[PDB]
Amino acid sequence: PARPAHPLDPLSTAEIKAATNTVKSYFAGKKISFNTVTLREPARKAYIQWKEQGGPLPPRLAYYVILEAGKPGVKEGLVDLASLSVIETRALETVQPILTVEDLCSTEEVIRNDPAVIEQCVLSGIPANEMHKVYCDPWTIGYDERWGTGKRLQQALVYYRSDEDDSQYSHPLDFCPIVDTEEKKVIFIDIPNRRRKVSKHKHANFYPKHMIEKVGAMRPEAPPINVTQPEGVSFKMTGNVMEWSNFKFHIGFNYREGIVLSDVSYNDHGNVRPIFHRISLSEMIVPFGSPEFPHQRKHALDIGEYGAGYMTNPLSLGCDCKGVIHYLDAHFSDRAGDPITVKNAVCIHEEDDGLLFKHSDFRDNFATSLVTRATKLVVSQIFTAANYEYCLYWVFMQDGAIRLDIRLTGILNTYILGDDEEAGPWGTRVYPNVNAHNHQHLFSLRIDPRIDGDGNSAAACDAKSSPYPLGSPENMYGNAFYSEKTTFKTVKDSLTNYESATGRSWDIFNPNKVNPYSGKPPSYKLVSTQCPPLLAKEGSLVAKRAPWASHSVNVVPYKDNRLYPSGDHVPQWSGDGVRGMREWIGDGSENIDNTDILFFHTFGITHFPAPEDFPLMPAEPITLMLRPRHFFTENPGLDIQPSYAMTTSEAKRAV
Amino acid sequence: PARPAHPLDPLSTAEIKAATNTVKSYFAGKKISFNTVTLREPARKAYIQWKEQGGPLPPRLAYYVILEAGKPGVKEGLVDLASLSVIETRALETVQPILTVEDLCSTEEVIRNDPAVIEQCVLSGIPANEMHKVYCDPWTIGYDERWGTGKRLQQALVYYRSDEDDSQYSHPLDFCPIVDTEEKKVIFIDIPNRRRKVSKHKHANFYPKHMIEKVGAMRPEAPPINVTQPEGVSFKMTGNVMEWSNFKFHIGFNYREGIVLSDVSYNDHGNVRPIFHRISLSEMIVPFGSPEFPHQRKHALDIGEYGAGYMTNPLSLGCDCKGVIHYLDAHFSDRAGDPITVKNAVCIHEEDDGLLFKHSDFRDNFATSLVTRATKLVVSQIFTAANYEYCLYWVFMQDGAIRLDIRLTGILNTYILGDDEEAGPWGTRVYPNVNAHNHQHLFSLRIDPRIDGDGNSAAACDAKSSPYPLGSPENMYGNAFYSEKTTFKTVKDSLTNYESATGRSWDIFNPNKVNPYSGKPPSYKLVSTQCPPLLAKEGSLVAKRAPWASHSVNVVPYKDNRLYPSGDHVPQWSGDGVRGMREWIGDGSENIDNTDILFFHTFGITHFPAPEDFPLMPAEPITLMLRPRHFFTENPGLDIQPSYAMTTSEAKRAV
Ligand SMILES: [Cu+2]
Ligand SMILES: [Cu+2]
Repeated sequence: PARPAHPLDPLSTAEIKAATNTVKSYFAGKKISFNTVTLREPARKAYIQWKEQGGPLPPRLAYYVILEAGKPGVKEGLVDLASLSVIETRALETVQPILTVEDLCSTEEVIRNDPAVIEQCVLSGIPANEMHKVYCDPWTIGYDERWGTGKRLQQALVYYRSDEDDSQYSHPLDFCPIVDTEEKKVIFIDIPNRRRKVSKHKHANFYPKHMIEKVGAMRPEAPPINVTQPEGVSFKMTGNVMEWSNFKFHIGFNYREGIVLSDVSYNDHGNVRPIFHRISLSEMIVPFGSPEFPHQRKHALDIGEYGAGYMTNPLSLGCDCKGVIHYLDAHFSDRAGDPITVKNAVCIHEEDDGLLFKHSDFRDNFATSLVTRATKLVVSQIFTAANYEYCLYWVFMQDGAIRLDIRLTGILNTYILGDDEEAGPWGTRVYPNVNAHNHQHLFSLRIDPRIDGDGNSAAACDAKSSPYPLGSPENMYGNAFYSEKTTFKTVKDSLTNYESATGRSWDIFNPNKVNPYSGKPPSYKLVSTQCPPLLAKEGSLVAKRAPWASHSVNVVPYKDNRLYPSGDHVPQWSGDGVRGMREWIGDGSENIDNTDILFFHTFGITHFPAPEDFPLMPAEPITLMLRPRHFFTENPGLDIQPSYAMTTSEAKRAV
Repeated sequence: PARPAHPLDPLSTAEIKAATNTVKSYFAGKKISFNTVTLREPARKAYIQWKEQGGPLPPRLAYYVILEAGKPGVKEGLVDLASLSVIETRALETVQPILTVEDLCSTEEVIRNDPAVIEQCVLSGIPANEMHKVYCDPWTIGYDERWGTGKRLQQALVYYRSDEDDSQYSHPLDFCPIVDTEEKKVIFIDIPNRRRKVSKHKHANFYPKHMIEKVGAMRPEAPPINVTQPEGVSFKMTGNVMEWSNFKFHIGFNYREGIVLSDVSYNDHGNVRPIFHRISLSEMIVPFGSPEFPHQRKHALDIGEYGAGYMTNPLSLGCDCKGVIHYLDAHFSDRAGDPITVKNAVCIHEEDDGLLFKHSDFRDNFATSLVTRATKLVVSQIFTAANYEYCLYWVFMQDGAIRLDIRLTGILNTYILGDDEEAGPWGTRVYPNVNAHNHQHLFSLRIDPRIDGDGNSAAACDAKSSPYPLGSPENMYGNAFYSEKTTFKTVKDSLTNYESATGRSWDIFNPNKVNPYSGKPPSYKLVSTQCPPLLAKEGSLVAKRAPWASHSVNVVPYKDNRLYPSGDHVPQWSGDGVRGMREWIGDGSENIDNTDILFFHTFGITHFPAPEDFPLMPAEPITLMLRPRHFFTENPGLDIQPSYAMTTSEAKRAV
């Protein structure tokens, strides 16, 4: 296959086909299916040597995961695309892989045709001949101690639609079928002691026709707000390489993490300085808070169990991206080994972002004034996880900061509620017979830094009052306060949480350099306040399967392929064993001071449903920022043309 | 004077003149000057009775504060505009009032002509004949135990400009002159033991001409991003009354708080429901963290000591407000009693605000999809406090939420640093010989609620794991968690801080009503995470003068005229005495459950300067939100026309 323009470019449709042909040949005579075919990124050192030391172009490699009929677990390996050959291979019989759309799409039909399920629907008030009205969201079983990884399983959250255009979530059923993904059959059904028959209320719908019927009618179409860029955009893309306002980086994408930003640098007036080698979301977990069976199985690790790439929405229609947009397509492999494409998976564009800075002199009644507007570069994707939608926006700003904005929307996860049943403290009755369980949305931001070069460290920064008392010579009026910086020496030191008591922030810096003015090392500071503590207790399935979620920050030594904190194959893992973040942390004694490190940050929200979130939920914002502190010697955006500028002398001159 | 169209409208230029003529006559033969002439808002009950019970139009009243030559303190009172007469008056001899632009503008010239100051400049390396190059930011003295309120004082932070177009902040001097505001003379100069002569480095400038000289040249003008509304805006204003996306409220404005939003309601499909009777910023404090003399005097309470109204920038030029804007002018009185106008003090406009909500069905590859874009209504002002600029944005959203966004910009407060001097832990060397001291920016949001009517309460909501252990029948898998709501019964109960350990939020609700679905009282939830603890210690000048800053939340009984938490006349108050928030809290035993309450919220940031903030600082964001929870029975924006919408049946039909 033809080599890509960039070593970090995702596998092309041709490379994917070449890789699968190679694997099929290697396993000739075997009945195999493809689960994953993706780029195996080049080693960090090899990439940097190629990029800055005239080193050789790294080998183009493809990582694959396959299933073989009648064989337990999976088989994984690497294909050297240049020589069209398998160079690495191994069987993992006790693990289960990410669930693809194809793996999930057949589950609904299997439960509809299962006698045991049909009987439960009849028992629930739905005639056996109306099974076409029964729907279900196919979920990873998460983890069920009754089967471990012995069988590839899915659990089905069952719903009912009186009409195909209904939003089924107002009508969940009370039972949960367990499906054998391979054999495509229901092997068990969890049935509650308390039986709740299907709700007889109207469905809570949200399309215009439904609303016109529910409320008087729709609001009149509002006056349009048009945004146009007659002279084009200021950003320039060369393949997947982006160049904008001094920032330069590679926009990658894969089936799991979705958008992956690499080789991020900033051109500081000719001095191209590295910032991050790689940044992305490496994992997620949405732990629900109802202790009742079988709701403990609701703690989906969406990224590792379904894939932010696989679940991504084509942004073309919908009008998700307003303005002059630039799109990127994503390419994956289907079960048969054929390339599949999701068009407009990533949208890129620039928008006005308010004021960058401003200052006026009161001396001449603000006649002396300088105002510069801000513009931001947005790289976005939106993926759907059954009922929820996650809108991800990677934002680059003209002050050199990088921000990650997430907007949660879609529909609340719902379970049935008896007329007399109290949604108790575990959930909210958002509609008659509808219980929306409490849950958290936690994400694992993975940062591979290269702050102004190689050799980095991390630290926690806490604001604190001077220890000297009020009235002492050292703090006479008791107003003294400073920033206590605690640099992490070993992995154990980094396991820290956000603390409101100190307005804690974290620094990722280069101890080998110093700011000529402040005398502090150049750094990028993580300013993140939406850092919920993990509510599930220690030893819980949730805490064990997402060891990274226990702390807001985890810093470990860099190692190639240390990407996914909950392990490479997440579905059905019990959480027992040294893998993922648990393995990287080890005994916690490894050095992370002035070396190659990986910074994993846990952030998110805790959601206690309210009627306002139903039947469709208004977007809920989540944001974190990485800003330069002591990185530059002065405001880096001062050479940007001001929107307005009047000097004191120019003001006098205007008589 | 002619009566206003609305009882809450600010005083017109005519009412102001009528009020001052009345006061001048009352004090005939006395040499008085006007400090404040503003609207004395009608009693809460009277206003509500007028608005909803056909009650009489409240009396149009004007509150005034005057100074009399040779008399200590001030005189304040009320003028009944209808009868053009003083109906209330009293002398406050031991207090000092807010500092007006006129009070402040003469200070610079007095220090330039003071022999003692001139000598200090010469001693500092500046020739006596170059005093026109010496500048100073006139500050309230804050509080100096050497004079108390016995004399009206100002302190001058001295700077030097080699050229009038320079930004003086790179060149502060080491001494601090104390000025008698009335006598217009320097009565003392604080001189440090360590002498630092003026910096000989170039000034750190930021205008284009300066940048062209500092760096190669300016960046090319970037491609324009145009925003237009060909069919107009969707909001409708009738005087100061705003109507937008079901929201209805009065946009007021005064010399102190700046923007004041009143009588806020939401039209819930014909049912006009009250939300807030009044919301605004009632006070601020920017406490600096250097314990060294005389830096303890740097803890300006900008709102109460200068006025967010008095300091507001005309938004006309500058291009601060992009798009189709609607402006409001502000009117105050000058020292002579004549109305003064600041045009375009408040700008109003609507903007796109991303997605309001979205959901697609994976079953037909997202063909079934509904997308609705969000639009926000922004009411903004920008005021200048000497070196800093505060950009305030009150934002109304289509999900019924109200947000307050603040962007800090302008220039860092700076003090001189010796070549050999360590900015120590109290500040940062952001430029040669420049020390930018640590400081916090704290604000007091004042909320007078009327959540779905009269009779309100407040509570803290903390996320917590179930108390039952992992493995118990009640929490078998240890994932259970709930929201612990603690309703405040007495004032003392409300004194609470944000807690990251529980992701604490606060509810302002109506215990007299219940949501038909959830069974919870209707409420608006305060979601605020930028809540720094007050770093100054108990008993410090800072803590004593801003008793409200000690807690993130303070809830006290409503009383007419309980507006300013640090007292009505803030300058030079020692912090000793029962006034403001200290008086309202009392012994903390008063009831605040199901009654008329006032909710004061302290939020802001802690600032540790870095070179990136100099010589001009990039905007730093601060935000808090008030969102409806259990207020509505479903997403209130569902009747808004979707940007895109395709039904499952419509998707099938498209073959
Ligand atoms: Cu949620
Ligand atoms: Cu600041």
